[PDB]
Amino acid sequence: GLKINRPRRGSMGVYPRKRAADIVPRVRTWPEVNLGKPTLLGFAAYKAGMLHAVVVDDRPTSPLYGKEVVKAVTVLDAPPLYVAAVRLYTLDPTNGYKVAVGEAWVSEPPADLRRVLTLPEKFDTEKQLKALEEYRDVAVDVRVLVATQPRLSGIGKKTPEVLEIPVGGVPSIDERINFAISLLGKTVSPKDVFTPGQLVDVIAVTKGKGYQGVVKRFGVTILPRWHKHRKGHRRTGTIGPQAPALMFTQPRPGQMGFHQRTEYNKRILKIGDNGAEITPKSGFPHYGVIKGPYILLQGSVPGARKRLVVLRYPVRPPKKAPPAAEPQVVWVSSQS
RNA sequence: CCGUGAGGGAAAGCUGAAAAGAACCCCGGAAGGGGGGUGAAAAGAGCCUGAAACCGGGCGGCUACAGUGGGGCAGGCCCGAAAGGAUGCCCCCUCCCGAAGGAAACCCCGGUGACGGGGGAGUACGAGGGAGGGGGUCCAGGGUCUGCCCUUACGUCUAGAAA
RNA sequence: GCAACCCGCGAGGGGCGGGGUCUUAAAGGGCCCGUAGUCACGGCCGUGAGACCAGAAACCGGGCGAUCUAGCCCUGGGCAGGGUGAAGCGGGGCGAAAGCCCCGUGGAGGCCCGAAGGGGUUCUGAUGUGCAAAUCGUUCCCAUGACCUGGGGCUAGGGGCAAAAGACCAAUCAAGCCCGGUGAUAGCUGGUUCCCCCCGAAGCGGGUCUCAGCCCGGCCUCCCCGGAGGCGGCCGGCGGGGUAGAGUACUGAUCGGGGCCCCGGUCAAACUCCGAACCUGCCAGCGCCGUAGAAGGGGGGAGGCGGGGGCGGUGGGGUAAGCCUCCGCUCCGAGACGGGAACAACCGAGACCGGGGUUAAGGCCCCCAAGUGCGGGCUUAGUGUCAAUCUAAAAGGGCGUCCCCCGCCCAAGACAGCCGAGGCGGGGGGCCCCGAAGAUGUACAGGGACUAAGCCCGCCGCCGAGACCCCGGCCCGCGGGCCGUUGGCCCGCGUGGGGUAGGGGGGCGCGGCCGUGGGGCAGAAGCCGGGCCGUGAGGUCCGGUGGACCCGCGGCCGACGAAGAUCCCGGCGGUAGUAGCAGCGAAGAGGGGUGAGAAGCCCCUCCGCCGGAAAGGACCAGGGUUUCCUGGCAACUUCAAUAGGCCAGGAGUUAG
RNA sequence: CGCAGGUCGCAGUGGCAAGGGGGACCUGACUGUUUAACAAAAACAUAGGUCCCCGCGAGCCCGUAAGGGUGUGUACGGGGGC
RNA sequence: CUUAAGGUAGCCAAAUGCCUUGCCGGGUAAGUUCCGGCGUGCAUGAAUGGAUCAACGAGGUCCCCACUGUCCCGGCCCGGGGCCCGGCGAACCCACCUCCAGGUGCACAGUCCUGGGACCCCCGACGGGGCGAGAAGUCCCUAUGGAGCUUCACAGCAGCCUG
RNA sequence: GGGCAUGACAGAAAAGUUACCCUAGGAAUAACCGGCUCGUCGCGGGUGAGAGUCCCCAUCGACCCCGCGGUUUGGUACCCAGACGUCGUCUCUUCCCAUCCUGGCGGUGCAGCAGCCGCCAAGGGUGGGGCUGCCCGCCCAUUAAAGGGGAACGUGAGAUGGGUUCAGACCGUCGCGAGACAGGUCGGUCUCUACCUGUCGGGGGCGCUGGCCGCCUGAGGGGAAGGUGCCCUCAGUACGAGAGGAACGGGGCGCCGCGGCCUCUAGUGUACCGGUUGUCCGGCAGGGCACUGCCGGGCAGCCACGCCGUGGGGGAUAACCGCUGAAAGCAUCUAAGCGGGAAGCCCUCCCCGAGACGAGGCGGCCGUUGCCCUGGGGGCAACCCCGGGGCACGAGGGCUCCCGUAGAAGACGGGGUUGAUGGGGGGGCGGUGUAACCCCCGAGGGUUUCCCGAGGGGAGAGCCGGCCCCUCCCAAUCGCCCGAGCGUGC
Ligand SMILES: [Mg+2]
Ligand SMILES: [Mg+2]
Ligand SMILES: [Mg+2]
Ligand SMILES: [Mg+2]
Ligand SMILES: [Mg+2]
Ligand SMILES: [Mg+2]
Ligand SMILES: [Mg+2]
Ligand SMILES: [Mg+2]
Ligand SMILES: [Mg+2]
Ligand SMILES: [Mg+2]
Ligand SMILES: [Mg+2]
Ligand SMILES: [Mg+2]
Ligand SMILES: [Mg+2]
Ligand SMILES: [Mg+2]
Ligand SMILES: [Mg+2]
Ligand SMILES: [Mg+2]
Ligand SMILES: [Mg+2]
Ligand SMILES: [Mg+2]
Ligand SMILES: [Mg+2]
Ligand SMILES: [Mg+2]
Ligand SMILES: [Mg+2]
Ligand SMILES: [Mg+2]
Ligand SMILES: [Mg+2]
Ligand SMILES: [Mg+2]
Ligand SMILES: [Mg+2]
Ligand SMILES: [Mg+2]
Ligand SMILES: [Mg+2]
Ligand SMILES: [Mg+2]
Ligand SMILES: [Mg+2]
Ligand SMILES: [Mg+2]
Ligand SMILES: [Mg+2]
Ligand SMILES: [Mg+2]
Ligand SMILES: [Mg+2]
Ligand SMILES: [Mg+2]
Ligand SMILES: [Mg+2]
Ligand SMILES: [Mg+2]
Ligand SMILES: [Mg+2]
Ligand SMILES: [Mg+2]
Ligand SMILES: [Mg+2]
Ligand SMILES: [Mg+2]
Ligand SMILES: [Mg+2]
Ligand SMILES: [Mg+2]
Ligand SMILES: [Mg+2]
Ligand SMILES: [Mg+2]
Ligand SMILES: [Mg+2]
Ligand SMILES: [Mg+2]
Ligand SMILES: [Mg+2]
Ligand SMILES: [Mg+2]
Ligand SMILES: [Mg+2]
Ligand SMILES: [Mg+2]
Ligand SMILES: [Mg+2]
Ligand SMILES: [Mg+2]
Ligand SMILES: [Mg+2]
Ligand SMILES: [Mg+2]
Ligand SMILES: [Mg+2]
Ligand SMILES: [Mg+2]
Ligand SMILES: [Mg+2]
Ligand SMILES: [Mg+2]
Ligand SMILES: [Mg+2]
Ligand SMILES: [Mg+2]
Ligand SMILES: [Mg+2]
Ligand SMILES: [Mg+2]
Ligand SMILES: [Mg+2]
Ligand SMILES: [Mg+2]
Ligand SMILES: [Mg+2]
Ligand SMILES: [Mg+2]
Ligand SMILES: [Mg+2]
Ligand SMILES: [Mg+2]
Ligand SMILES: [Mg+2]
Ligand SMILES: [Mg+2]
Ligand SMILES: [Mg+2]
Ligand SMILES: [Mg+2]
Ligand SMILES: [Mg+2]
Ligand SMILES: [Mg+2]
Ligand SMILES: [Mg+2]
Ligand SMILES: [Mg+2]
Ligand SMILES: [Mg+2]
Ligand SMILES: [Mg+2]
Ligand SMILES: [Mg+2]
Ligand SMILES: [Mg+2]
Ligand SMILES: [Mg+2]
Ligand SMILES: [Mg+2]
Ligand SMILES: [Mg+2]
Ligand SMILES: [Mg+2]
Ligand SMILES: [Mg+2]
Ligand SMILES: [Mg+2]
Ligand SMILES: [Mg+2]
Ligand SMILES: [Mg+2]
Ligand SMILES: [Mg+2]
Ligand SMILES: [Mg+2]
Ligand SMILES: [Mg+2]
Ligand SMILES: [Mg+2]
Ligand SMILES: [Mg+2]
Ligand SMILES: [Mg+2]
Ligand SMILES: [Mg+2]
Ligand SMILES: [Mg+2]
Repeated sequence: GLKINRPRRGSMGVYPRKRAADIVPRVRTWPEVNLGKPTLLGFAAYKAGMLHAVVVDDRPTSPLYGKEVVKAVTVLDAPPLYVAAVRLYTLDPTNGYKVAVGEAWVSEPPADLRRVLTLPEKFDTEKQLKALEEYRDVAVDVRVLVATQPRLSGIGKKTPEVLEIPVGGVPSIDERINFAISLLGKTVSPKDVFTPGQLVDVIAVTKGKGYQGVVKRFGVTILPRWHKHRKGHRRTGTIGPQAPALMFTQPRPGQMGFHQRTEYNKRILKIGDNGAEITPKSGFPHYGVIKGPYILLQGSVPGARKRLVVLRYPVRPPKKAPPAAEPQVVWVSSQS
């Protein structure tokens, strides 16, 4: 094998490293959470920028407990989501696949939805709800179809993004259906979904970097004593043994970035109502200003500075939950 | 024409009987193109005939869920004027003869049984060879494609070649 | 003589005898004798000649070369700047003398640093279908001298020249180049061109400066002579033999017992009292072949003189080998086809063409034609899945499980801890388990999968080749017959029909000639496509194109047939609208004019590069009109063009 | 060429231009020469040392020969080795 | 004693020591190299030159200081290639042209067997495979093949000496 | 007729050397790799003399014997001489298990701490240096441990080129000699524009049973996405005569790997600002060139030396440990049944994903139509059917346009007047460092103290932004296209 042991260069768990099929993250997994009341299990927001904050450490066993520590934070611009439709799911008896059985739309969808959808002038919502009720007894899951409101964000674009977010919180399917139907035509604000201090998972398409070489793409070494090597140094030496031929595990140049990634256990530090208190006087570089609600996340988030980011309840939460009390954010670097 | 030199050294034939060598009109910057002329024939000065490779266009067949070339059988689409048959070919029916070979239903005897034996029966049938009747329209041949079956480029030394 | 066959004569053939001659004292022996040659035409082969075609490195003859390079000679040119500081010469200081010390002056050196110039170290940099058949960048070495450089001159091939590397002597040097000897030779390598039909090998023995060659035999083929016997099989009569086994008796080896002997035991390629199977000699018979020609003999031509697989000789050797070296049958080579998953030589089996039928090996759950066929038993490990090539397994352990045999106990007081019926041990067999570990991809050995669709003992039917049977067609060998015949046709018979090298027999095509008969401007040859005929080489016809020659038949002759030779010459592709048109320290822009057309030609403005020069001034050799003017753009310039060292037309070089 | 004073920068040989230095061993004394096109060297040469053939009509070498080189020279010389 | 003598002065695990990374010191955290010693030295030694390094070195080597993108360990930037457009417009190579696995076979298959896959076409990149391309293998052997060189080979010819 | 001789004996008269080498050929024949073989090499098993205080088998294993692997070396000569690039290293990927650590279990001559031995197990780890051309090996400091093998001795059309193994040269030795040595030593060209395939990423189309939009599903595919240490407590406790000295559980944090991100810090930053050298533009100011002239600072962007995330569980199992339990009145983990049991396998988790041809589900939008020109046929009286073309209707889509969450080309995303998409203008925030003008100070000198003078101070900064906001002032225009519609059968 190798002359000297060392781990392989880069992961093959993200193979193939192709461009994401869609700029909007498509979430595969939604957790089962018992909150005691029905609620959406996720939210969507626009990444605005990064700052750093002075946060009091509230972990009693932590060596920094009670101290003020500086943490890098990510600001999300989070205008309310507009609920456009409710969809019901059952299980196909032939194979156990989850299958949509129907959906009910708001009668008068907003004009901006017409930029992406082929809609009638009016939906007859009552008939659709009536038809939906026939499938109540075979329902296993209920999701709402939400549209973003980018006009209320700092981006200012008009074309919205549309995605499904399930309703959870209680084990009873019927109450989830009743709660989802009550949301038809209404908006959902981040405070309706999350509470400050809780953990969330974040899913987004990462920043694009175009075609990149094998050194940057996989972390292969530049050939040591770089000047010695004819035909270049930013490369692998060989591209394989004699057999098997080029395998799919061989590092090769290609697209780097613009992939969908999921990161876990990011703490929500603050959910604000008015973004003027967090927007720097210069504005967020390459983004703009935040005028409505915002989410302050501890740490970094995948994606470029205008990407739509999906937050969900965690699917791998740690054994010990964070403290119930809201974290104490003393100061943020965008302030005086 | 090549080598300082001694020396070395190619390729390259054909308008038409006659120039009758293309007047004249339109277009083009021009080479030239279209129309219109000459001649038995463009044979048009890049000049007899004008093959193949090769490239363009048209036509026939195929073409994005199916692994390629060759052969046989069956079929689809297309061609099938002449030089081949059309007294053809194809289908049906009936009749006769028929090599090697050759059942079945059913009755009887045996075996646990797979099956064997006597009769039915050297029958029904059977390559092919003869005769007639009804119906149809091309048949042969060719291009290409599909299905099924078969199939390991050539030349060579070698004990041994798809190597 | 019915025939069978017997008898006589008996050319040719065979044997003797006789004769000529040589040798010898002679006998004996050698050669020769009772008839056929010679000349020609065609063919095959040998030897020479270039000798089927292509191919060396070489060697010799006579010439040509020192514009390159090596050396030397004659006559010209060049080397910024700086540093060090020899001999010699002054002054001062110390000092008793000698002398010593300091400072200066001076300007030596195959001295030092470093431009020009010369050289060529490193990056083992760039380039590596290059700018270039040796270059470029960078870093380097020398740079007043054994220094660098121009012109002229000398030394020439077995010779030169060499501060010597066998360097260099015109991109050529462990012996130049040109032409000639010369088509050098090659046991070696490559190539060697139409069809059908008949037969059909070999890699063995001997000799060889022989081992990649060749010759004489074996094996093939064709022809002729000859004339009745022959032998890959079997039975018998009469013989030969010394292997397997056996023995341990001769020659040897070797373990024990008993008193050099006796008894028991272990052995032998180079031991043998015995002794098979088996092979082999003669005779008789059988069987088959043979007068449609046995034995034997003569002549022509070979190929080949590298073999290989299976099985058998424990062959002999070797740890073993898809190993080396012998002996024998068969098969591949030179043999199609069915089965084996594939697969020259394992099994089956030998193929002219078409069709029908039946079997062989092997198979019958699906792939896949035919059985989810029949009875019994075993295995629980997916063990395994119908011989070999072919992908596997040992010593050993296991009552795991199925089974067989033996010994002992129990006569119901056995085994196990009164109860009541079987119990304990040994030996063996079947299947399976452990022993059992590998490298790209699944219980691999064809795949699916199967608890039988596995294994063992038996059984029934079916499928399945080109084999075997039958029908039709074709061809062949041999024999017979007919026909005025360098040939044609008919009949009969064949347990006739594969074939490389090679031998033998017949036909097709191409160019010409000698004859004969014809076609063609109402359309020859050629060319494109098509129909028909022939097993085939090929022939013939039709439609189109073309524009003047051509063909049938008989005979004769060749500069006579291509798919291939890193073949030759020409043309033309894919590659591909791809590489390159970057790198070496300059580059363009605006406006106007000309013009069919302008980023690029002409004019101005702006911007840049050289300036002890890849760039300004002069000029030798070499080049030879490239100079200048006018006009132009088919070609030429790595793009464009109205430009040009290009093209056309004209002109131009003045000397005491 | 020198002296005194003032003064700025991160940097005053400001760009350009322009030695890294020291210790030791092997080896050839040195400068020089070399495999044009894979070897620049410790190889060749070298000054110096030493030996040999030679008194010139010599020694050594070239030429078929006529003749020639060393030699317009002469042992403090010519030639030949190491 | 053996073909005469019998390695002297020196020098050394040497560019010369196989054994051998010899043994002991130095230097390193760690030293098969290097330096200093040691020496019956496989096989050192005197113009075949021995010992010997001042000066010199594009010679070969070890150590120290300084220094740094050599490295830890990679990042960003600049000019030209690159990529795209316009224009010009080749070559190498080429029997035909090839998805993967495990087999089989002249023993290392694109083409054979049994499997596993694949909608087709196009662009960029690379260099694992095509036993990739280049060059009738220089290695090695064979040939009753060469060339040049050597001498105690077989011969021969000059040159010199001698009658 | 006898003899004189060829012993290489079916009869030439015959020495070397080539690494300066050349030609013809040979896989008839060596060297590398491959094939066969496995003596050798490595690994496993049987046996049990003997050692182990007693005690064969905790640990060993004499004398012998049975095997496996293809990993050393050899044997052979089957393929390849019109050629498969010859050692090592670098880089990069994968596979094996006969397991060094990490997970599980057992034995011990296992008190504890350690150690030794066996079994399951290949998911992950197995590192940094010194010496030598190495490979191997020895050594140093660490470490959980610093395993071994295969892939044409993996990988030179990827590199490197130190050794080996060309031509030059030196030494020792051998040879009369030229020369030779697989003994040492110094020097000594690493060629190719990628045709096919593969791999990695990026596009166009056709299909999915009329066209389209949006949201989903999940067959299968990929994954190591995580691995592994340390400290405290337990506790100076258990154990132990002492010396010494654990563990489960609980708490905290790294190292290596993977995936993101740019707030901080660091790098860069030929946008930008300033200083300054030489020269040129007459001087000042401003500027060219010195290939950013050099130097300092530096926004955005990119980036690591920076920051963030990176888990437990469930199921069936392996080695095995047990329950009940007969065969076999007892006993027995096993024969039926049952319980427990690994970093391994599967799922959970992350990525790709309907070309998943059984081409899927859901909701919605659209089409399911007409007219014109022309050719043919039927009966001709309209008419109807068929061929070709054109136009209209029509959801949706594209080009053109302004751009950037994107980007080699394509693609993707945003905007397009019902509009803040780029620019301009104003404002915010930021870089540099304080322009011009004016006033004061200035070492000293002179037309004497109204001039020169490097420079210092004040007020004012000045220049600039590939960032944010606001504002229609300019430009997102004019336009060019694609598009289902119909039959037939099962
Ligand atoms: Mg290099
Ligand atoms: Mg013509
Ligand atoms: Mg016809
Ligand atoms: Mg007719
Ligand atoms: Mg051969
Ligand atoms: Mg062979
Ligand atoms: Mg062949
Ligand atoms: Mg001859
Ligand atoms: Mg000769
Ligand atoms: Mg001569
Ligand atoms: Mg000259
Ligand atoms: Mg000098
Ligand atoms: Mg070099
Ligand atoms: Mg180079
Ligand atoms: Mg190149
Ligand atoms: Mg100098
Ligand atoms: Mg030499
Ligand atoms: Mg010569
Ligand atoms: Mg010669
Ligand atoms: Mg010649
Ligand atoms: Mg025959
Ligand atoms: Mg041969
Ligand atoms: Mg007999
Ligand atoms: Mg015997
Ligand atoms: Mg015996
Ligand atoms: Mg015998
Ligand atoms: Mg032989
Ligand atoms: Mg044999
Ligand atoms: Mg042969
Ligand atoms: Mg077969
Ligand atoms: Mg069947
Ligand atoms: Mg055995
Ligand atoms: Mg098995
Ligand atoms: Mg025959
Ligand atoms: Mg004739
Ligand atoms: Mg041929
Ligand atoms: Mg040609
Ligand atoms: Mg071409
Ligand atoms: Mg290019
Ligand atoms: Mg310059
Ligand atoms: Mg230019
Ligand atoms: Mg200048
Ligand atoms: Mg100058
Ligand atoms: Mg000049
Ligand atoms: Mg001129
Ligand atoms: Mg002119
Ligand atoms: Mg001219
Ligand atoms: Mg400089
Ligand atoms: Mg020297
Ligand atoms: Mg050279
Ligand atoms: Mg050199
Ligand atoms: Mg010397
Ligand atoms: Mg001396
Ligand atoms: Mg001497
Ligand atoms: Mg001594
Ligand atoms: Mg010395
Ligand atoms: Mg010594
Ligand atoms: Mg040394
Ligand atoms: Mg000596
Ligand atoms: Mg010496
Ligand atoms: Mg000596
Ligand atoms: Mg000396
Ligand atoms: Mg020198
Ligand atoms: Mg182009
Ligand atoms: Mg095989
Ligand atoms: Mg191939
Ligand atoms: Mg490409
Ligand atoms: Mg050859
Ligand atoms: Mg050769
Ligand atoms: Mg010979
Ligand atoms: Mg002999
Ligand atoms: Mg190889
Ligand atoms: Mg070998
Ligand atoms: Mg062994
Ligand atoms: Mg034991
Ligand atoms: Mg081996
Ligand atoms: Mg061989
Ligand atoms: Mg081979
Ligand atoms: Mg080859
Ligand atoms: Mg290769
Ligand atoms: Mg090659
Ligand atoms: Mg194991
Ligand atoms: Mg290798
Ligand atoms: Mg290479
Ligand atoms: Mg390679
Ligand atoms: Mg080297
Ligand atoms: Mg070397
Ligand atoms: Mg060498
Ligand atoms: Mg000697
Ligand atoms: Mg390349
Ligand atoms: Mg998976
Ligand atoms: Mg990272
Ligand atoms: Mg900077
Ligand atoms: Mg100024
Ligand atoms: Mg200037
Ligand atoms: Mg500049």
